[PDB]
Amino acid sequence: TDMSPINPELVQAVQHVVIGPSSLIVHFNEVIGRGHFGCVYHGTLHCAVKSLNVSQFLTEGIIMKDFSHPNVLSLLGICLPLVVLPYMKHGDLRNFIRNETHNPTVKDLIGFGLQVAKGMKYLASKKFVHRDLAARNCMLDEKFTVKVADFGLARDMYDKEYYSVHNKTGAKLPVKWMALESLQTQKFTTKSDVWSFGVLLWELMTRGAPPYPDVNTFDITVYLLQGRRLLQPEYCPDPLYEVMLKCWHPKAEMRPSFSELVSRISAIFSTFIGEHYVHVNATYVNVK
Ligand SMILES: O=C(Nc1cn2nc(Sc3nnc4ccccn34)ccc2n1)C1CC1
Ligand SMILES: [Cl-]
Repeated sequence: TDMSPINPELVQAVQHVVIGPSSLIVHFNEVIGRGHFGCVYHGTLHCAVKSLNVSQFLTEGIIMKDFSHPNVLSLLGICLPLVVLPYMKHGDLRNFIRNETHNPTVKDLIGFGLQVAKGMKYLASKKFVHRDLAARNCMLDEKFTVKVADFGLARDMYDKEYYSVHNKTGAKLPVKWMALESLQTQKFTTKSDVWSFGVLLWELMTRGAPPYPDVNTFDITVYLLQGRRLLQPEYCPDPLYEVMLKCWHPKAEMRPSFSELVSRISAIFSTFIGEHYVHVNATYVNVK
């Protein structure tokens, strides 16, 4: 790639994941939101219930139930195809930071970024590559705990705006979040998740501005290969921007591990005291 600029076994195994039919009330009248592979509804077990369009559904549930971490969205269970997830009071992280009625500080936003890094450190330790890390795909609960979501049976295209169709393969991909090598090969790794995490940090510090306005296709590759990266946000401290630049290192192997990112971001986080309010950039308001 160009990196220089130019079944009894499965049935017994799924017992601890399955929820009984009469121990789950799905409120189909109350719609939370729409995805490409299923609609999400309110439910009582209080939870979020995604109704999808069989062995793979059961298998995917077992793998997902094993992932347990405070910064990763847990699976409460499955039902037969219903995916029972914990309800996130404050919705997705992007809409939360964009909301004009919220008054985040620099500390708050770096804190959210640290939480995501902890979630990804856990997932990477399980050899799980996310492939679509972005603020829209993380969620926020009633204690403002950030949960990396949009994986396993919860995987979807929740905002169709930010997925572009590759002209040869037809795969709808989040090109603005993708590593330079993934744009060229459509292969994903933990090191490409790190690139995406860098873009997510940029989203946090811009309070949810779209990365690279008007560069929406795989021609982002040409743009990047001119020798470009996302600019430093006005309220992004210098050390955090240095971290973003490390996340976007041309060589995948030279990018920091999520372990390293948790370390570095924890240090930067600890220097702030909640005195710097982050305001939205006038040139990004209403921009898609
Ligand atoms: O909408 C609200 N709460 C809410 C919505 N969901 N949606 C899901 S489904 C799902 N899984 N991963 C993602 C990633 C991004 C979007 C959806 N995702 C799971 C829990 C949940 N809680 C509150 C009213 C603001
Ligand atoms: Cl602050």
